[PDB]
Amino acid sequence: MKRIGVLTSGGDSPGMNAAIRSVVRKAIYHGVEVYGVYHGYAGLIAGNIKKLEVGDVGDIIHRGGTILYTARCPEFKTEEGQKKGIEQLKKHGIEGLVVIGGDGSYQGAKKLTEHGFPCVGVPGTIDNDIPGTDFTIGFDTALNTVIDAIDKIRDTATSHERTWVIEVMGRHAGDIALYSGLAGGAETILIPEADYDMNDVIARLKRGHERGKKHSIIIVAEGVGSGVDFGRQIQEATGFETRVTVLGHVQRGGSPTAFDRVLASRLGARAVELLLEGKGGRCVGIQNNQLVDHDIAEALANKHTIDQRMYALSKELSI
Amino acid sequence: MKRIGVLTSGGDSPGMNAAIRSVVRKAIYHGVEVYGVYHGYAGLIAGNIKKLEVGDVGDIIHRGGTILYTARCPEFKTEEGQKKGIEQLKKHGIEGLVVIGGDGSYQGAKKLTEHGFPCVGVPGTIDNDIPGTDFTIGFDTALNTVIDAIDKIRDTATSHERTWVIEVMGRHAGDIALYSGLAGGAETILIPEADYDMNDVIARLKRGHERGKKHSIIIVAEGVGSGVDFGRQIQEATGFETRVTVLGHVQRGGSPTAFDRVLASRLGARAVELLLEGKGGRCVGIQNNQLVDHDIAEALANKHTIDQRMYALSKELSI
Amino acid sequence: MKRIGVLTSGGDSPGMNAAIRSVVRKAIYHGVEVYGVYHGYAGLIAGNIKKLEVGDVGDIIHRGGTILYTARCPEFKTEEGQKKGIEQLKKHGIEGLVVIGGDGSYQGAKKLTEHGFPCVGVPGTIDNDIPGTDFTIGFDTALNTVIDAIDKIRDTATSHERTWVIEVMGRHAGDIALYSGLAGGAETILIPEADYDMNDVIARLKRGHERGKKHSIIIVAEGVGSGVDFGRQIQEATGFETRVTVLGHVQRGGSPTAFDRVLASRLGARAVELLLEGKGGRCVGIQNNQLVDHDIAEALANKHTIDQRMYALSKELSI
Amino acid sequence: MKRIGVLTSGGDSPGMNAAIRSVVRKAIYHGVEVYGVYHGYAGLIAGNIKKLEVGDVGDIIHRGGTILYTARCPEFKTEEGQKKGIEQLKKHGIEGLVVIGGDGSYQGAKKLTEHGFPCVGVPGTIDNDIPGTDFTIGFDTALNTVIDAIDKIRDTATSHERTWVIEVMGRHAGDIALYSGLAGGAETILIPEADYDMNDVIARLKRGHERGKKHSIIIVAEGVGSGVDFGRQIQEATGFETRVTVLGHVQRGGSPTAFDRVLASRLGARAVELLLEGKGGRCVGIQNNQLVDHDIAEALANKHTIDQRMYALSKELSI
Ligand SMILES: O=P(O)(O)OC[C@H]1O[C@](O)(CO)[C@@H](O)[C@@H]1O
Ligand SMILES: O=P(O)(O)OC[C@H]1O[C@](O)(CO)[C@@H](O)[C@@H]1O
Ligand SMILES: O=P(O)(O)OC[C@H]1O[C@](O)(CO)[C@@H](O)[C@@H]1O
Ligand SMILES: O=P(O)(O)OC[C@H]1O[C@](O)(CO)[C@@H](O)[C@@H]1O
Repeated sequence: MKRIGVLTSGGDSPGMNAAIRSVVRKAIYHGVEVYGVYHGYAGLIAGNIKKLEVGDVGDIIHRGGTILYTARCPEFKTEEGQKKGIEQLKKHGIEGLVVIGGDGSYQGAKKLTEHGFPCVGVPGTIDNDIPGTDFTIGFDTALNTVIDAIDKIRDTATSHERTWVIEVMGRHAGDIALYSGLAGGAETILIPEADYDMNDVIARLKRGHERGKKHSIIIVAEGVGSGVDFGRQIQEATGFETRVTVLGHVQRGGSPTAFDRVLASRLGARAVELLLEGKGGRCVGIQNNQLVDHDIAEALANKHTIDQRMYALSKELSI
Repeated sequence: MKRIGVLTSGGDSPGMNAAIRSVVRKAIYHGVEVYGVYHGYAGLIAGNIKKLEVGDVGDIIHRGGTILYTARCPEFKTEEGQKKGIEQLKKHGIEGLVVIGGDGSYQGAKKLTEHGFPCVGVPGTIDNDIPGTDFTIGFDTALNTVIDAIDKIRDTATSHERTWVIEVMGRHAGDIALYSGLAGGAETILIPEADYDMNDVIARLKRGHERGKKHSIIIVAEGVGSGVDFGRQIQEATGFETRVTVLGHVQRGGSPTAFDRVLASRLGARAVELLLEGKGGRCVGIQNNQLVDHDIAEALANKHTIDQRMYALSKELSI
Repeated sequence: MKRIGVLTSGGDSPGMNAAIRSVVRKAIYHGVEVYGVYHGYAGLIAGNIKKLEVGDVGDIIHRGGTILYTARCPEFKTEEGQKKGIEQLKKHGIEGLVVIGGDGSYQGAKKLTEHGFPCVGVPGTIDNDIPGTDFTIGFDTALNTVIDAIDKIRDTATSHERTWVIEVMGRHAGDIALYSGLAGGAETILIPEADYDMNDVIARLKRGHERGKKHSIIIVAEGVGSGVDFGRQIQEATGFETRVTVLGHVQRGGSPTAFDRVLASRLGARAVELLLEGKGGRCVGIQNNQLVDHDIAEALANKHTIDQRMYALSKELSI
Repeated sequence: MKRIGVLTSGGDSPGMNAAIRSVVRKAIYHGVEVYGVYHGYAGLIAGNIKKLEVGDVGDIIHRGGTILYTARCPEFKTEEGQKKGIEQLKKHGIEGLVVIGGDGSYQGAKKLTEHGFPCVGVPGTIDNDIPGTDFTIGFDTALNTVIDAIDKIRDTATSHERTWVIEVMGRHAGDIALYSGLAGGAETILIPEADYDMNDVIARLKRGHERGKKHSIIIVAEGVGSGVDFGRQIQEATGFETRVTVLGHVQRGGSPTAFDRVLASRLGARAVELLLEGKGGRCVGIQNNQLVDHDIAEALANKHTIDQRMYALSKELSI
């Protein structure tokens, strides 16, 4: 290919920029031009495409968000829509396209491909739940943002011997919850992937109470409910003072950590490769510490599961 | 003196441990024994006191919160209950008490003195609302956890061209906001110290939209309502995709920044200084960049304010 | 005043931006086109002056360094160059100027006022060695970067019961060293503004090591010597395991801390007000929590000096 | 088994405590009571033991260093010492043992075993230079600590157009330097695992300084020489002012990132499981995101290497 493109759709996440720079340079290294697609798919259809000069991506490897922006486009859900984009692409000479974002980005990746247009997806989401990859760009950066709050909230959670409930993110996934909570010495972690009996969860609270430790920290994935509620439920069931904190989009910003800047660069570059190599309709990820690339279709077919043994661990490591 | 105790009442802030250490150290440097009145005034009644050794308050200078704990206590706001207070101090041979906390702690220091117990107060609250001190221990730290969150949020707020409403603490004061907002370059800071107007805001909030900047950050001093409400408000009035984030208690925990460590050590050291110099019914606080002494009563009679000129600058600079 | 300029000369410092931002924004608020001279006075000669828009300075309030770039240039010390300087100044129609940077620039700020051209200076530097202000842009940020490192070191030093000697910057000034350790928890702070007897330093580390603390953090202001040397002299006299760590320009960068961003804003805005209020040859700064402004003359006549009362403190809380 | 011991030998790293934590909790949860051996093998020999109460490992899962302490100890390399230890252990009813640390401690791990003693390894070191694992407790934290420093240096390096050299640790391994550079975006990384023509290097820099790449950052693993040398050496041949910073031991301290807490917890209790699951003379680790365990012997017999692909990747993403 002579020139390819890059766009980021879905919720932004820390590291996408790394991935952007990776893609841009790695491409520029093989003497390929990279055009930037602004405002995710929406801009694709709108025809928002500016040539990305090597100058543009240097100096942002350490930045949160996406210099390319990312919107939500409904039009890009219909033939007539995808087509109007597949043309705007050709309009500028573009021959392939790199997509960085959530699983919704893949839907387009696939369709766009089913129309005879080379598209690879790079997993970029703090939720850590795109299939075909153990981690996603932004996960370590969110997990670290969270455990960092769990640490600050633990200082004061101890000071007033209060019981705490942090509300994380990762929608229908318990990853930012599990990994995080474990990482924080969370007395209990509530995630989708596994069942929890709110009664027992309140029994141990009373138990671990007698044991001397009056401050407890409950980590709840927003996927299984709402901290706010769980808060009141615990305060009334027990009697222990209680506060509730919903971190928020803070789990979406900030400069990315080591692991995410690397992963972003390795995957981002591993995408430019699959295109120039002819392959299309592929998604790049990392499994068992190894760069893998799958079929967006057979890839989405799978489910997102967590390591139950970890949820288990976190249970035995807090009594 | 011979023996002097220390306690932390009210909401814990970053820098108390620092101030504690500075007391436990400054006093020992004068052969004065100290004591920990644990769990705020709750212990001063319960008799939860202990001896503090220089090896105890050492290595805790960087820790958020208070080792001595804190908790509310109504029995003390009375008299019949505060009588067991002076006694739990007598029986132990304590002569002077160093109080660290909010405007509410000062009370248990204004009454104890008017009872024959030298008491000194040390501003330890993130709100920055204590009278008789430009800055209270914890402020700069909290004030920093806030801007460190504004920075992650502007990330995801810039990538999605969204409008934001940040809910910052500080109860009835607008310091944690006016400052952070200004620091984090917000487009609008709403504090109880100044009359705003959603009509004037939504007017400027829009001009900036069409002008060029499609994302805005709105810091709201939790003392003017809720963010959620302004969120849903900004939303309905503009159609603008909006989100709200309530940082919350994270602003209370964390490792104190440099400025609180230095202040918590200077104030806990100027406080102990008085419990020796004799006068024991005062409270310390850095005023005009100088350590000053104040009559717990002649100071608490004052009202905390903000630098209008500073708020007026947030107006000019942000537009 | 209808079109002022803004350049930065000297070592960059986390904050210079919050200020450039503040300068421009403020200026525009008053209808005064703002141009930026790149690479300090050096560029002023070259005529490296470009117009600045409110957009240019949008989203840099939280970045370190100076987007305006900085650089040395002896030229501007010889009036032959100063002559070439006023040239580029009126060549582009620049009436007034705002110098951000170390004191090495102040000199050039005064001179320009003599050639009949406005010139206000903004104290920007991590050393905190500019007369006329208690704090300079970059101090608190740098002052922080350090303590973050002492916290880190303290861990590795503790587990290995080792004696350490960190080396902070600040030229001939001791500020960075002083506030660092004090908040850092150092046992010794060697600064230029105070005398020390290495014999005493050993006498302490050798007495403390005999007691409970089997590790210490010796902060050494780069201005008095080199940590690599005291680290040698110390591991010789005491025979204690020792390591020396020299914090580099990691102190020169980072993202301005709360206190810093604000100060920069305040000092930068007030910088524009002066130029317009017809003043000149002055220089803003903060003294006694008040926004002051002196003449670049009567100021430099004064001399920067740490607060001994704090050093003696740094010594007392140690023992 | 009813009683086991845990010890930290070798250079401390962030996460060791978190790892201690699980080895203590996982034990308690299984009835086994765990005795903590302070000061590594040196402490074993001296008989420094103490029962680890469940409340001891409480609130340390976010701390650096090792609550246990570490030291180097030749006496254990001799036959006289290994016998002194087998004796001290069997004196306090110790049946198995937990050893966390570098490849050094692994030795004694394998020793104690031959002398009939169940010991399990746990990769603890920021070097990531230990065999039988893709990662070691500390790598990640040191990895960010490095990239955070590179982000600051990039600021001043940029403001002044300075070519920079950063000397990172890792003894003989190039892991820290590889990932750091790759993730900090170093224009050139130098390591022990791959040759480098210090000529080509210069050549590239000489080409960038012309292509607006007026500033670069070189990462030198310490096991490839001193950055101070390469520093002056680059300045000499090119002429661009250069600066060198040796992060020193700030790479060893500070609180551990999310990952390291997850890995340590996972590994610790995984070691504990082996002591009970009747194993021994083995070492746990994480290869290909799988908690596998190996024999301390055949494992140490193996060698450590880096991923050439990354280095190559690091050379393309930089020009
Ligand atoms: O406000 P938004 O943009 O819809 O994002 C909320 C959701 O998106 C994410 O931020 C990313 O998927 C999730 O963590 C969360 O459930
Ligand atoms: O949950 P609590 O105990 O009311 O504490 C939160 C409140 O207290 C403070 O932390 C201190 O006054 C405020 O900032 C805040 O409004
Ligand atoms: O980065 P340079 O140009 O070598 O200068 C180092 C000196 O400049 C400063 O960064 C600022 O004065 C000092 O801290 C230090 O002594
Ligand atoms: O001065 P020390 O404590 O021996 O440490 C230097 C070596 O130890 C480590 O800190 C840990 O192995 C390495 O980074 C380095 O090679």
